[PDB]
Amino acid sequence: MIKAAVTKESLYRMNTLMEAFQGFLGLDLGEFTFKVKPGVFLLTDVKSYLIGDKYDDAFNALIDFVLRNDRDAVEGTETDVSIRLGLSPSDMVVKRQDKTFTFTHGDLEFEVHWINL
Repeated sequence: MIKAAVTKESLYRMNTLMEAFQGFLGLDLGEFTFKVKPGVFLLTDVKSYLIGDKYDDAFNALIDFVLRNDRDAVEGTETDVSIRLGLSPSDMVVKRQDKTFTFTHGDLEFEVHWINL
């Protein structure tokens, strides 16, 4: 049901990295949720969903996931993809890797992706 997408130490800075991936997993608008943290950014699809405490145990714990791990240094499944950087065509899609994996924190399970721009 829920599936997250993230970025670590993004070269682009947040700058609304929420709108970069913008639910590249299954969100149209407002359906997406994103937590901004230094060196670790979380974009989740928790529209009508919370773990229990309004972003607790993943949606700011996956932050920890990315924070103890690193891109490539993860047990994941990488795909070559491209994402639009929030803004207009001038802010053209960048070539990035989609590192597919699962973040299992105790209460929830969701297909999370490393969206390293």
